[PDB]
Amino acid sequence: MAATQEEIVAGLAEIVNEIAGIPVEDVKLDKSFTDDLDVDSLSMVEVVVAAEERFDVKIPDDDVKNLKTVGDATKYILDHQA
Repeated sequence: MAATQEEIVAGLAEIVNEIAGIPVEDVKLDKSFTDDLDVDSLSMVEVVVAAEERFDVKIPDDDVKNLKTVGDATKYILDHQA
């Protein structure tokens, strides 16, 4: 189902908090997954893929490691959302 930036960000934030610990309000399209989120390529792909499918979007598993920011993910999720 189609969710916009803040909607999907909330669901994304909630889930990255499971991986590392960026506050739900701190989750922005400007903070880097690898840097700010302090997440690992595997780590991000694990629970953040669990985050993609929960809104019903389609992105390749490994592709989450390609996005260096949480926001880069979101916009890609926002482009490829169903």
